[PDB]
Amino acid sequence: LRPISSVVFVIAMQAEALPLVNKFGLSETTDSPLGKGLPWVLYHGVHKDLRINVVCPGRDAALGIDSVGTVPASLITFASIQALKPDIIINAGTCGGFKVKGANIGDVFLVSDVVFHDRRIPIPMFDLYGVGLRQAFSTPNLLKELNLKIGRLSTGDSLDMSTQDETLIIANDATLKDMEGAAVAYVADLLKIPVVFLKAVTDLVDGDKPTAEEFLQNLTVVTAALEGTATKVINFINGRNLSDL
Amino acid sequence: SEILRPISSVVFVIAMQAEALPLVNKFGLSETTDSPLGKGLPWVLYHGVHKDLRINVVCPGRDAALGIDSVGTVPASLITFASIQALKPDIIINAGTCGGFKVKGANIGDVFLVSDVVFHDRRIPIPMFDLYGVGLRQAFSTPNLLKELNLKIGRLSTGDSLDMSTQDETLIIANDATLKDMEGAAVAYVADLLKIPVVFLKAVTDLVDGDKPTAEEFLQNLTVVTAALEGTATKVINFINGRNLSDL
Ligand SMILES: Nc1ncnc2c([C@@H]3O[C@H](CO)[C@@H](O)[C@H]3O)n[nH]c12
Ligand SMILES: Nc1ncnc2[nH]cnc12
Repeated sequence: LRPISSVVFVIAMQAEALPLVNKFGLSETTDSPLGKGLPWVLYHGVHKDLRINVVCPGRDAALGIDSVGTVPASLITFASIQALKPDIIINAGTCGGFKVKGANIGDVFLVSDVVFHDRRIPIPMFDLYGVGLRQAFSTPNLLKELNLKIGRLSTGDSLDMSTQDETLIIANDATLKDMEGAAVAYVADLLKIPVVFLKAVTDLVDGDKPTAEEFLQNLTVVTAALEGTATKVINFINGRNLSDL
Repeated sequence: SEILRPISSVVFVIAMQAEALPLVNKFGLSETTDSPLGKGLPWVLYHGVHKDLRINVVCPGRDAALGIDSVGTVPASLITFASIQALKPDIIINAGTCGGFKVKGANIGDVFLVSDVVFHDRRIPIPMFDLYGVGLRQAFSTPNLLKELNLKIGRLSTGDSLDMSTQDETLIIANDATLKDMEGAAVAYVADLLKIPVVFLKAVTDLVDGDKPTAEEFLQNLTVVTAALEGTATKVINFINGRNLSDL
């Protein structure tokens, strides 16, 4: 009955956030509400029955690059939920895709469920824990109306892929590969907040181009594709309750 | 405007509750009940006082789905972050059992004072992201503690897998680590962000490059090495009491 009134986006790279920030005329938060001295970046605004916040892990103090990976994504997810109390979290970002699973460069995917491929604990019941299978929040009307591809996401802290990473990714029949998604899901689960994922394919994992080269090659164009979908997602959510999608 | 004075509190971050209990029992710490780190969470906080020092012990506690300790970097980073913001420690101590390399001088039962920490499972083959993924961070300098306790020293390497792949081993060898665990580097990352001094006590329960233990060996090492960790942690607590950060 209660319509959604607050959405938080978790975005690992500032360059990925800006197109969205601009589209909705969000402004950069200036008062460090999640903690003094942190590198994190927050953008806030209202549109129109929705509060919108976009949080980023920010840059490494020493090295200057975006603080990608599961640990920072978990912290900002935790901190933003506790400060802002959103109705729903959306982790938006780029990812690798498998052509064999129907993924094409530029595709923006909704996520059915998520796993980790780099948390291997070979004791029964710890094994399941490491893999961390979690379902994204059910959004069938959004899926239908926006006509998005959907598949399983597999997460780990490496941009390349080890043999053992591949083994787990395949065993879990993942379509998509990223560096934050399963950890955002773990935190959303822990704090009982619906989570949805938008994952935009920059590189083909089963393809013939090197991962880092292809990722970097397509980042800009694919991020604009990600913006277009995230914009339609916000517009759809507005005025709806969680049951509506 | 700021005059420096003795440390007033410490928080221990301990991944597995069984590792924490002997320290809790030794100092008669009480398990808190007023949700100090947030309502509706499985995290456990123990609180007490030893002489002039306030002692907080934080554990990620049991996983809702499966009921096991919530091991690994993500939960460790969360409880570290939340306990710093709520509890305002002067210093954080990541204490726990870990794997070791006999080729690097480690033995079963040794409790190491970690010099510095890295990740072995954050591989990002792009300039400046590569270094970021490795995440090299120095532990807080504690020379007088080391003169007193004479713990072995070594680099710690962290990742979310309990086993070791060849890819894992390659980074661990490249980074010249003596110790292998599942939380330390992530604890250091959070400690760094919030500018809190961090120390690590890492007790070798298994030799990553040594012969497989027997059953009676496995269990014995688990009792005796956890007891060794408690004995060392107790000595650190008695040592830190009444000291400024600069005296250690
Ligand atoms: N093939 C791939 N593997 C893992 N992550 C990514 C990404 C995403 O882009 C960032 C790369 O550090 C990170 O946020 C990750 O989630 N794009 N392509 C990927
Ligand atoms: N061998 C090992 N590797 C990683 N984490 C551990 N924790 C305890 N023993 C370990």
